[PDB]
Amino acid sequence: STTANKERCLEMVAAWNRWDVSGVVAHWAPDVVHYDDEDKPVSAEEVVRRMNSAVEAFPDLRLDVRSIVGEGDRVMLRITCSATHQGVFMGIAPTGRKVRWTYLEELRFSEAGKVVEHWDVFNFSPLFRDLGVVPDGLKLAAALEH
Amino acid sequence: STTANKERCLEMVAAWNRWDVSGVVAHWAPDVVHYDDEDKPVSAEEVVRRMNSAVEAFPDLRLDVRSIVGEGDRVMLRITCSATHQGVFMGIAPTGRKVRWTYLEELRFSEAGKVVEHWDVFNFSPLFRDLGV
Repeated sequence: STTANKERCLEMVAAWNRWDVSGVVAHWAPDVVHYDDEDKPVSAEEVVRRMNSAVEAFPDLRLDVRSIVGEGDRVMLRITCSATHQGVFMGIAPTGRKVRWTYLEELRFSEAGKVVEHWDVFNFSPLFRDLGVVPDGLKLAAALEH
Repeated sequence: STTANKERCLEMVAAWNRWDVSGVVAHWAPDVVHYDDEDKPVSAEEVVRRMNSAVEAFPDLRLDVRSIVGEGDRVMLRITCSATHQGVFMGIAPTGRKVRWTYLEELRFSEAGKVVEHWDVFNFSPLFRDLGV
């Protein structure tokens, strides 16, 4: 149901919060499709690579569910992210800075309750309010997205 | 009444697409609260100022609802905006380029179908990086 679907989404966020990427991936159908913010398919390979890099880059990554609504087979979330940049992120040498952004997710679920479709949207206001529009903000924003 | 809230959200997007900011505001309750990223209230006037600038700077602005979900008194929508950058926007001189950005609106409605709370309210507003300057 919708209720189970929402709880599944909280479980994936719980897995992110322990820095456990395969705990997240365990919720995907094996034929899951991942999309851009603009509905273009992104390879599973690249999605996982980005997730791994985030875990290595951000030892204290925290995902704060700010809102969550479900209907039928779909769920959407608004999540505030924060972290200290202490490991390499997508080739970017660690800066030591406190970084924040807003991360927006739409998931569609199969009757069996596995993710069949996933869309990522980012809002980077919090990143540039802080880091104040520096080269660092630009490079990090560009590496967090497809 | 989930159905009706969703329908109200579609009238608001149609109003944006008519470039009619007061058509959107008309859906607000007298005592609407607008929140920014940090849950800090913003004034109706600051919001309207910004919608007015967007409509002025991106005169061919078009919003496309990619999906919409309703639960209880809440609605979220995933919207893709496209426009050409024609006017100065928040001090950014125009490029004439086709520009594109996506955001998720998040609203709560009163029982009579009026917006009473709107979160991350400046999310419709493109950043300089979405404009490539």
